[PDB]
Parts: sequence; C-alpha cells; structure tokens
Amino acid sequence: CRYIPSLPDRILDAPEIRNDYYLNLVDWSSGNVLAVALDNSVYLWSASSGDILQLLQMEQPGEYISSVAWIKEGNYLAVGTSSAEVQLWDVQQQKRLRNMTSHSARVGSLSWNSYILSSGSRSGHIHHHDVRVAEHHVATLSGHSQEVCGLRWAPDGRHLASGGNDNLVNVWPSAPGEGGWVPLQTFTQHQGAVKAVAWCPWQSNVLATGGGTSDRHIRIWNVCSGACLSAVDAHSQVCSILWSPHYKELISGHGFAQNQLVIWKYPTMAKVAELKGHTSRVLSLTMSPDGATVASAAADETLRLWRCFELDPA
Repeated sequence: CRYIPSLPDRILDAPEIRNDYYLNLVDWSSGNVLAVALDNSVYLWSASSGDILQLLQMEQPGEYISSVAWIKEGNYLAVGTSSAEVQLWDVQQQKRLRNMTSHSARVGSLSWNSYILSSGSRSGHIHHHDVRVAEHHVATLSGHSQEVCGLRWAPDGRHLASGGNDNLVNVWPSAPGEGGWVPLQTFTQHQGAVKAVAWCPWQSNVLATGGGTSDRHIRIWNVCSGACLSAVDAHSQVCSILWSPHYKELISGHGFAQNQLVIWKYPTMAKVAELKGHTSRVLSLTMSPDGATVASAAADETLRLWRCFELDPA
C-alpha cells in the first residue's frame, strides 16, 4: 500500500562471484561497508563514500573465499576459506589478526555473538571460536550430516540456528545443557537444503527458514514450543531471508525461474511486492545499517541495492 521502487537504486559489479549455493559471500557492516568475496579476494565497498578496497587475496591456487561476516561494531571481518581457515581481519589497518584452523573442510557459514565467532563447515560441524583467547576453539556442535550452509545467532544471543544440506534445521542453546552440546529443537520439515535462516528482531522466539530447490518453502517457527507457525510455498529455491521492522515484513531471495526478491507481510505472509531485475539466481541478501536498503548478490555477477524499506518514501 506504499511506494516500493521496482528497480534497484544502485548496481555494483561482482565479477567472478562464485556461483555456489552453499556459500555466504556478502555482509554489510554496521559502519556501512559491504564486504564481498569474489573468488579468492575480498573487496570492501563503502556505501557512504563509494571507496573500494581489496582487503586480501589468497596466495595459494584454486583456493577461494567461502564466507564473510562483520563483527557487530564493524571494525573486524571474519573470513572463512576453502582451505578450512577462519581468518579475522582488522580492516582499518588492513591486517590479519588471526588464522584459526580447527575445521577439516571449507567454512561456508559464520555468525558472531559478541566475541564468540561461530563457523559452519562442509563436514557438518559448527565450531565456536573465542577470538580473545589463545586456544580459540571452545566448542564443537555436531548436529548436521552434510554442509552447514545457514548459521545465525539470535539478536538476543539466546539461541543459534543452523541450516544444512541435510535438510535439517537445528536450534542450539547458548550454553551446553549437561547432555553436552545438543540441539534444543530440530526441524525436519524442509525437503531440501536450508541456507535461509533469520531471526525475528522483535520476537525473540521466532525464526524464519527457507528451503532450496527440492523444498521451495518459507517456514516460520516458535523455537520455544517447536511449533511451525506458518509455511508458504515460494515456488522457487529460497536462498536468503531478512526481516524488516520498519513495516514488519520479511524479504526472501529466489532462483529459477524469476530470480526475484519477494516482500512478505508478517504474520499473514501476504505478498507485498516482487522485485525483479536479476538475470540468474540470487545467492545472498544483506541489509544496510539503517534498514532501508537490501543488497542482493546474484550469479549474474551483480549486487543490486534495493531501497525497498524506506520509512517516508517522499
């Protein structure tokens, strides 16, 4: 019922972006900098100044970047690699502070909870890293039998959600429950990979997840009771989901055939808009600090920036 532009505001070139569904290659910092992994390099783009930086480039051949994630205050960036490293970079002084090497396979997903960085791997394991201490690897969470492609701490820090190529969603506790590290909830209802994982910013217990091409559903959960609150058929893979508190909506990214973004009203899941423009499948979504703009990265080697959640479009 409001004006939503049908075209992106800006389009950034993303040459050589790796078209691998399971990877998480873009993140928009709280300081308004986009980190974008392009093959074996990471670029930073300031959305304020337009300045670009090539933060790093991997030396070894055939190696590639598999994930990026900014720490909450946006001055450090975690970078997971095909060679199973979780690197942390001080971007201001453009140097690598640590090269953490606990995983046995590529690190495709990352999520911070204050000074804890959690990393998910193609082996199906999740490691917690206390980045402040000598022995960084402080927990192993083992609840997936295939790649962990979705990993997300809740904004309140009380739960961690993980989604896997084994068609599984796990909700983990913030501390082990003296049965060891065991999920509080495990959902099997998706019949395809779950890369899309996102917590409701205004309801602590509400989680949204999305299934890949074999599944094509967005599901909303109450992680306390385990109940599915809602399930909707998106008619396409769902690669990412974000929530927006501006009008209480979610936005999802999709592939074949329309490669579109859909904005859904919460909780009715009424369609508010479809944003078309990409010419190959969307891979990731990330939100600006003011929440007005979503960046979508796609296999067409673009990032499109959509000002779709402006308060006061005028």
